[PDB]
Amino acid sequence: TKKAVAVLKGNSNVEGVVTLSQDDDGPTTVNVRITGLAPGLHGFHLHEYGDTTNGCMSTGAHFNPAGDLGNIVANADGVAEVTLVDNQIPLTGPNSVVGRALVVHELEDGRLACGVVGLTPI
Amino acid sequence: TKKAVAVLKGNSNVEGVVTLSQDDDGPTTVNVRITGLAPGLHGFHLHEYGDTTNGCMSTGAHFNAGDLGNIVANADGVAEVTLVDNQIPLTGPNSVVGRALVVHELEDDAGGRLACGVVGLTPI
Ligand SMILES: [Zn+2]
Ligand SMILES: [Zn+2]
Repeated sequence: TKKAVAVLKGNSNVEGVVTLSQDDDGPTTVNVRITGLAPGLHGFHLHEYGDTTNGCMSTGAHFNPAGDLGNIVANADGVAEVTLVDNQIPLTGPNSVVGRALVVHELEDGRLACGVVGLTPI
Repeated sequence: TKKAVAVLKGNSNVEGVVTLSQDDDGPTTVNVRITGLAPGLHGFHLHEYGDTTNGCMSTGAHFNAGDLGNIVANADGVAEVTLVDNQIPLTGPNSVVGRALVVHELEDDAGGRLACGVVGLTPI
Protein backbone atom coordinates (compact mmCIF):
# COMPACT_ATOMS: atom_id res chain seq x y z
CA THR A 1 0.00 0.00 0.00
CA LYS A 2 3.04 2.30 0.24
CA LYS A 3 6.07 2.49 -2.09
CA ALA A 4 9.46 4.15 -2.42
CA VAL A 5 12.39 4.24 -4.82
CA ALA A 6 16.05 5.23 -4.71
CA VAL A 7 18.27 5.98 -7.70
CA LEU A 8 21.86 5.25 -6.74
CA LYS A 9 24.84 7.18 -8.15
CA GLY A 10 28.23 8.27 -6.82
CA ASN A 11 31.88 9.18 -7.47
CA SER A 12 32.45 5.82 -9.14
CA ASN A 13 31.27 3.44 -11.85
CA VAL A 14 28.50 2.05 -9.69
CA GLU A 15 24.87 2.84 -10.24
CA GLY A 16 21.41 1.40 -9.97
CA VAL A 17 17.89 1.39 -8.69
CA VAL A 18 16.22 0.18 -5.48
CA THR A 19 12.44 -0.12 -5.08
CA LEU A 20 10.76 -0.55 -1.71
CA SER A 21 7.25 -1.70 -0.95
CA GLN A 22 5.31 -2.13 2.27
CA ASP A 23 1.73 -2.98 3.20
CA ASP A 24 0.79 -1.39 6.54
CA ASP A 25 3.41 -2.01 9.28
CA GLY A 26 4.23 -5.29 7.58
CA PRO A 27 7.63 -6.35 6.22
CA THR A 28 9.30 -4.21 3.58
CA THR A 29 10.22 -5.74 0.22
CA VAL A 30 13.44 -4.33 -1.22
CA ASN A 31 14.25 -4.92 -4.89
CA VAL A 32 17.86 -4.20 -5.67
CA ARG A 33 19.53 -3.73 -9.03
CA ILE A 34 23.03 -2.30 -8.86
CA THR A 35 25.65 -2.44 -11.63
CA GLY A 36 29.36 -1.64 -11.93
CA LEU A 37 30.37 -3.36 -8.68
CA ALA A 38 33.57 -5.25 -8.05
CA PRO A 39 32.63 -8.98 -7.71
CA GLY A 40 31.94 -10.07 -4.09
CA LEU A 41 30.03 -8.88 -1.01
CA HIS A 42 29.08 -5.23 -0.59
CA GLY A 43 27.66 -3.56 2.49
CA PHE A 44 24.23 -2.13 1.74
CA HIS A 45 22.88 0.33 4.31
CA LEU A 46 20.25 2.86 5.18
CA HIS A 47 21.94 6.10 6.09
CA GLU A 48 20.51 8.92 8.17
CA TYR A 49 20.30 11.86 5.73
CA GLY A 50 18.96 12.16 2.18
CA ASP A 51 21.66 14.81 1.77
CA THR A 52 23.92 14.41 -1.29
CA THR A 53 25.27 17.97 -1.42
CA ASN A 54 28.68 16.50 -0.72
CA GLY A 55 28.46 13.22 -2.59
CA CYS A 56 27.73 10.13 -0.45
CA MET A 57 29.56 11.41 2.65
CA SER A 58 26.87 14.02 3.29
CA THR A 59 24.37 11.21 3.94
CA GLY A 60 25.88 10.88 7.40
CA ALA A 61 25.96 7.74 9.53
CA HIS A 62 24.43 4.30 9.26
CA PHE A 63 20.83 4.95 10.30
CA ASN A 64 19.48 3.61 13.58
CA PRO A 65 15.89 4.41 14.62
CA ALA A 66 17.68 -1.76 11.84
CA GLY A 67 19.50 0.23 9.15
CA ASP A 68 21.72 -2.73 8.34
CA LEU A 69 20.33 -4.43 5.25
CA GLY A 70 23.33 -6.76 5.17
CA ASN A 71 25.46 -7.52 2.13
CA ILE A 72 24.41 -7.68 -1.48
CA VAL A 73 26.44 -9.87 -3.80
CA ALA A 74 27.80 -8.64 -7.13
CA ASN A 75 28.36 -11.38 -9.73
CA ALA A 76 31.32 -11.78 -12.10
CA ASP A 77 29.88 -8.99 -14.28
CA GLY A 78 29.57 -6.47 -11.46
CA VAL A 79 25.82 -6.90 -11.19
CA ALA A 80 23.93 -7.28 -7.91
CA GLU A 81 20.28 -8.20 -8.39
CA VAL A 82 18.35 -9.39 -5.41
CA THR A 83 15.13 -9.15 -3.43
CA LEU A 84 15.40 -8.70 0.32
CA VAL A 85 12.57 -8.75 2.86
CA ASP A 86 13.17 -6.72 6.02
CA ASN A 87 10.96 -5.90 9.04
CA GLN A 88 12.92 -2.90 10.31
CA ILE A 89 12.37 -0.52 7.37
CA PRO A 90 9.14 1.43 7.69
CA LEU A 91 7.84 3.67 4.90
CA THR A 92 5.47 5.43 7.35
CA GLY A 93 5.36 6.77 10.90
CA PRO A 94 8.09 8.36 13.06
CA ASN A 95 10.84 6.01 11.81
CA SER A 96 10.01 6.26 8.11
CA VAL A 97 13.05 5.91 5.88
CA VAL A 98 11.44 8.25 3.33
CA GLY A 99 13.85 11.13 2.72
CA ARG A 100 16.85 9.23 4.05
CA ALA A 101 19.55 7.54 1.95
CA LEU A 102 20.44 4.12 0.65
CA VAL A 103 24.21 3.57 0.41
CA VAL A 104 26.22 0.78 -1.20
CA HIS A 105 29.75 0.20 0.13
CA GLU A 106 33.13 -0.73 -1.34
CA LEU A 107 33.65 -3.38 1.34
CA GLU A 108 31.47 -6.06 2.87
CA ASP A 109 29.34 -5.49 5.97
CA GLY A 110 34.10 3.67 0.79
CA ARG A 111 30.65 4.79 -0.32
CA LEU A 112 30.54 3.92 -4.04
CA ALA A 113 26.95 5.05 -4.65
CA CYS A 114 23.88 6.41 -2.88
CA GLY A 115 20.38 7.78 -3.47
CA VAL A 116 17.67 9.64 -1.58
CA VAL A 117 14.68 7.45 -0.64
CA GLY A 118 11.79 9.01 -2.58
CA LEU A 119 8.07 8.48 -2.90
CA THR A 120 6.87 6.67 -6.03
CA PRO A 121 3.32 5.80 -7.27
CA ILE A 122 1.39 3.05 -5.46
CA THR B 1 13.13 22.90 13.91
CA LYS B 2 13.02 20.74 10.75
CA LYS B 3 15.15 20.81 7.59
CA ALA B 4 15.43 19.28 4.11
CA VAL B 5 17.53 19.63 1.01
CA ALA B 6 17.30 18.79 -2.68
CA VAL B 7 20.17 18.43 -5.15
CA LEU B 8 18.90 19.24 -8.63
CA LYS B 9 20.21 17.62 -11.75
CA GLY B 10 18.73 16.78 -15.13
CA ASN B 11 19.15 16.21 -18.84
CA SER B 12 20.48 19.70 -19.38
CA ASN B 13 23.28 21.89 -18.06
CA VAL B 14 21.11 22.98 -15.12
CA GLU B 15 22.04 21.97 -11.60
CA GLY B 16 22.07 23.24 -8.08
CA VAL B 17 20.90 23.02 -4.52
CA VAL B 18 17.79 23.94 -2.55
CA THR B 19 17.52 23.89 1.24
CA LEU B 20 14.21 24.05 3.15
CA SER B 21 13.64 24.99 6.77
CA GLN B 22 10.49 25.15 8.88
CA ASP B 23 9.72 25.87 12.52
CA ASP B 24 6.71 23.89 13.74
CA ASP B 25 3.86 24.22 11.29
CA GLY B 26 5.00 27.76 10.46
CA PRO B 27 6.25 29.24 7.16
CA THR B 28 8.83 27.35 5.12
CA THR B 29 12.08 29.05 4.17
CA VAL B 30 13.48 27.93 0.86
CA ASN B 31 17.05 28.74 -0.11
CA VAL B 32 17.74 28.39 -3.80
CA ARG B 33 20.92 28.26 -5.81
CA ILE B 34 20.63 26.95 -9.36
CA THR B 35 23.20 27.47 -12.14
CA GLY B 36 23.29 26.92 -15.91
CA LEU B 37 19.88 28.49 -16.51
CA ALA B 38 19.00 30.72 -19.44
CA PRO B 39 18.67 34.33 -18.19
CA GLY B 40 15.04 35.08 -17.22
CA LEU B 41 12.15 33.63 -15.24
CA HIS B 42 11.85 29.89 -14.57
CA GLY B 43 8.89 28.07 -13.06
CA PHE B 44 9.86 26.33 -9.83
CA HIS B 45 7.51 23.61 -8.58
CA LEU B 46 6.94 20.83 -6.12
CA HIS B 47 6.09 17.69 -8.03
CA GLU B 48 4.44 14.66 -6.55
CA TYR B 49 7.08 11.92 -6.66
CA GLY B 50 10.73 11.69 -5.60
CA ASP B 51 11.15 9.25 -8.45
CA THR B 52 13.94 10.00 -10.93
CA THR B 53 14.12 6.56 -12.60
CA ASN B 54 12.95 8.22 -15.82
CA GLY B 55 14.80 11.48 -15.32
CA CYS B 56 12.54 14.38 -14.34
CA MET B 57 9.47 12.98 -16.09
CA SER B 58 8.99 10.28 -13.43
CA THR B 59 8.42 12.89 -10.70
CA GLY B 60 4.85 12.96 -11.96
CA ALA B 61 2.58 16.00 -11.86
CA HIS B 62 2.86 19.30 -10.01
CA PHE B 63 1.66 18.63 -6.48
CA ASN B 64 -0.45 20.57 -4.00
CA ALA B 65 0.51 25.57 -2.96
CA GLY B 66 3.08 23.44 -4.80
CA ASP B 67 3.60 26.47 -6.98
CA LEU B 68 6.69 28.15 -5.57
CA GLY B 69 6.37 30.71 -8.37
CA ASN B 70 9.31 31.91 -10.47
CA ILE B 71 13.00 32.10 -9.80
CA VAL B 72 15.15 34.55 -11.75
CA ALA B 73 18.35 33.50 -13.50
CA ASN B 74 20.83 36.37 -13.84
CA ALA B 75 22.98 37.13 -16.88
CA ASP B 76 25.42 34.39 -15.85
CA GLY B 77 22.65 31.77 -15.61
CA VAL B 78 22.68 31.80 -11.83
CA ALA B 79 19.46 31.96 -9.79
CA GLU B 80 20.24 32.63 -6.13
CA VAL B 81 17.25 33.48 -3.96
CA THR B 82 15.48 32.97 -0.63
CA LEU B 83 11.74 32.33 -0.70
CA VAL B 84 9.22 32.19 2.13
CA ASP B 85 6.18 29.97 1.53
CA ASN B 86 3.41 28.90 3.91
CA GLN B 87 2.14 25.78 2.17
CA ILE B 88 5.25 23.61 2.08
CA PRO B 89 5.09 21.32 5.13
CA LEU B 90 8.13 19.32 6.27
CA THR B 91 6.02 17.34 8.77
CA GLY B 92 2.57 15.77 8.96
CA PRO B 93 0.46 13.96 6.30
CA ASN B 94 1.23 16.54 3.60
CA SER B 95 5.00 16.56 4.14
CA VAL B 96 6.96 17.18 0.92
CA VAL B 97 9.82 15.01 2.20
CA GLY B 98 10.49 12.35 -0.43
CA ARG B 99 8.76 14.37 -3.16
CA ALA B 100 10.47 16.40 -5.85
CA LEU B 101 11.50 19.96 -6.63
CA VAL B 102 11.57 20.76 -10.33
CA VAL B 103 12.92 23.77 -12.22
CA HIS B 104 11.29 24.48 -15.57
CA GLU B 105 12.35 25.68 -19.01
CA LEU B 106 9.79 28.50 -19.09
CA GLU B 107 8.23 30.93 -16.64
CA ASP B 108 5.50 29.62 -14.32
CA ASP B 109 2.18 28.86 -16.07
CA ALA B 110 6.17 25.89 -18.40
CA GLY B 111 7.94 23.66 -20.93
CA GLY B 112 10.83 21.30 -20.27
CA ARG B 113 11.76 19.97 -16.87
CA LEU B 114 15.38 21.15 -16.78
CA ALA B 115 16.39 19.62 -13.46
CA CYS B 116 14.86 18.05 -10.37
CA GLY B 117 15.84 16.43 -7.08
CA VAL B 118 14.29 14.36 -4.33
CA VAL B 119 13.52 16.25 -1.13
CA GLY B 120 15.64 14.58 1.57
CA LEU B 121 16.31 14.95 5.29
CA THR B 122 19.34 16.99 6.35
CA PRO B 123 20.60 17.56 9.92
CA ILE B 124 19.52 19.94 12.65
ZN1 LIG C 1 27.18 2.54 5.59
ZN1 LIG D 1 6.11 21.66 -12.85
